[PDB]
Amino acid sequence: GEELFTGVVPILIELDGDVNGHKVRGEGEGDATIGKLSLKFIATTGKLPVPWPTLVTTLVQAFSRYPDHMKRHDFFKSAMPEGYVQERTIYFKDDGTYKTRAEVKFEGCTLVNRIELKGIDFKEDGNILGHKLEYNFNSHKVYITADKQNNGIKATIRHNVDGSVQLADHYQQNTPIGDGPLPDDHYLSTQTILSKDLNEKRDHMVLLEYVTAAGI
Amino acid sequence: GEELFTGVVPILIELDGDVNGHKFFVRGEGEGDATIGKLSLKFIATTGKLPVPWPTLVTTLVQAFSRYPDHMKRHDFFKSAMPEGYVQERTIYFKDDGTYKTRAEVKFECTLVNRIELKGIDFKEDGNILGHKLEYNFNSHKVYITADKQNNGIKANFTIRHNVEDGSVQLADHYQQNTPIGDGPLPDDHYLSTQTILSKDLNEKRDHMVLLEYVTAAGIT
Repeated sequence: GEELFTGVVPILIELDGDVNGHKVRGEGEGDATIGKLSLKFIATTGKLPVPWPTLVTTLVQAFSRYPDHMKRHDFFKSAMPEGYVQERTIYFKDDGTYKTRAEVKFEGCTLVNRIELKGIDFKEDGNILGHKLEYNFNSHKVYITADKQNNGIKATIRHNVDGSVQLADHYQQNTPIGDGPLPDDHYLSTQTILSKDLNEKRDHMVLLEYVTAAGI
Repeated sequence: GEELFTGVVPILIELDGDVNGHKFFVRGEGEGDATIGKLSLKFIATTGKLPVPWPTLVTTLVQAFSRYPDHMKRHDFFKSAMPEGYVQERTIYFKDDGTYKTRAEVKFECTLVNRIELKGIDFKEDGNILGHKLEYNFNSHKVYITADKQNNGIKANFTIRHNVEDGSVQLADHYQQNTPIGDGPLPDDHYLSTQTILSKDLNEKRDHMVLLEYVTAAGIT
């Protein structure tokens, strides 16, 4: 299923999120060849209650560069084009929690991951509901390990805040939807940049990401 | 069936044409944005030098890619039979010359394919068409559409103006008919406004035609 990831692929991302009773559409393209994502996300509903950094990780691991020596270690591509389910529970230290279910599939000459998010237990005038996070991101390593039992995968994000840091504990689970592949323990190193179209009246985020794999 | 036309769509076009016993094959590739009514296409005459100029073949060569504005969504025949598609038949009377008769099938294979035979009869040698006296250009037109309760589809009638190198104009009467292939949708009378530009890749040695097209709908106030 890596065949599908030779060259450029169109991307659809739709998130249905509910944070403390407060109820994003993204388009662009991804190059598994370069681990390069270019995406613009659109809130639609109104002024988002959470900052733009919290939602990103919740915003396509299959587009990551697994080097040629690491080919047989690509869970994400192997369930193609039938796809995966990605569930995460995300504990923000000293704050609330996201609980996320995602489906990552081809529904095209074009990919899609359609996602529900339910955020509960966030404190008002906390760092999250108060939008005290900077419009930026740090680099991270993605420690991946196999799950013979669930036939899939499992896997602390630093959000820059007034100079403090909010950590966000990520517990992730990935299950194939067809009958696909598992690889040994490995790590994904990331970079993401936030930007904005100053022509855009609505609340938005332009995203550029670079992710390559390493570890054995 | 509009789901399929959100964003960019790949296009395949194949023509099998016979004009006064002259057999030729044209293959076209590119993409279309129903969002912008935007077609970009390169056509290739696999067989040789085309017998007929390249401007006669453009209409015969995807009206589902026309932008119908938001008030006009329920007036989109072409979108509604997709992915199973339509048949597009035309008889084209070139005033003071010969006639094309064209049958086409427009479907998804998610690339949008229309496979077409053309048969031209009674064109006069050293007429404007067989003599290649047409300029390599196009005009803007209105595409007048009307429903067909009986044939469960569409008709359309229009006189395409082809510029002649001698300053004259060749008119070409288009009688068109569209029928669904599945069990799809119909709209009231409305009109499609068009623009097309011809260009060439100066690197390909075969003769060919690069196309950019802009088509939007209007008519219901």
